[PDB]
Amino acid sequence: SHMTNLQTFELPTEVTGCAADISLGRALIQAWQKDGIFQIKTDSEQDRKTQEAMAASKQFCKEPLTFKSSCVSDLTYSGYVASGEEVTAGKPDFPEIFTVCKDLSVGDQRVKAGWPCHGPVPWPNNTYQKSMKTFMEELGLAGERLLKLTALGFELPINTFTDLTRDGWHHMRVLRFPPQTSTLSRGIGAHTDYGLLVIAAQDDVGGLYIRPPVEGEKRNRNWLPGESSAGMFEHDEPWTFVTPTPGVWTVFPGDILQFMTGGQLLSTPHKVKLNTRERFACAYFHEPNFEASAYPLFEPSANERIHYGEHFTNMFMRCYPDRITTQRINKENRLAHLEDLKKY
Repeated sequence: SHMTNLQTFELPTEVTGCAADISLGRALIQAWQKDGIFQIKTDSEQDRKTQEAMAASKQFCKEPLTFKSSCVSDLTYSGYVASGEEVTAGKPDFPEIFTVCKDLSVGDQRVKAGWPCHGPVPWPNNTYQKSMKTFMEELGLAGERLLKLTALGFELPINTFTDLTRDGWHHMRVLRFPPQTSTLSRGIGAHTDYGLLVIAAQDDVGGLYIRPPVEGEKRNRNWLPGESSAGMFEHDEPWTFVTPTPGVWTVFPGDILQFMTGGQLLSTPHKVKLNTRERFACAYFHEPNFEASAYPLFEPSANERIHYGEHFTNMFMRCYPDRITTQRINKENRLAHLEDLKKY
């Protein structure tokens, strides 16, 4: 690996569909179809909000584990996930995570109704809250830009994707990857992201590798059971090292984008190698509304849908089967609410 020098793009503040916007949309699709990644050159305001988000993450992770473990909720999947790095000998590597989902109080009608995954973020403090929320506001504006450009690049109506993302279930993994335990550390294995669009930032430590599309290489459809992408191609070339570069957000298509484009776009496989020092990163998911359904754009004859809320809920239930959030959902039969949603 460590060969390629990826391009960075500036996005316009607004995307209207002029010729330059269409061209940019073409460049975005081509970057994904060739490199699996699209780097956007952020401005000083975008980059100040990234840095303060990282600073809040660093200060929080220095808190004692007892406090950090208290930042959990039984209504939402937002909050702390321990890495287990202190006792990880002979076991896989995991990052230390704080998840930020839509921050909804117990006064919100969806929470009162008992909808799965709806609840308030257990913020460790309000400075952390403000940093993450204003970070994610800027990330969401870029997500909207990118979704309009994507439609333009496929010659679709400019609002094809953004029609699904009003009050979208946007969420973010605030990540700290521990230092390697030895030169033989495996790191976090190959995987694809389950969502629509991923915008990621990282510090200067480095460790993310991604797999570009490979001609003649069949990709699993990770949103289906029996076709998991976990670990696939991890030991096969090529993997592109996502070199840390100041003032850059990296953008990848997720499983949902692969589904909606029928494989014209592929969910970019990721793997993370642990470095000699801790590595801080943020992975922002720009998602459809919890009540929105993805659908195949180019198969007008296949009446197949992926209800996003059910997709998210089933995803986090299976990744955290023992978390209090998952327990409460089963205890109070909160999935019954999803069946009502799906029968619109």
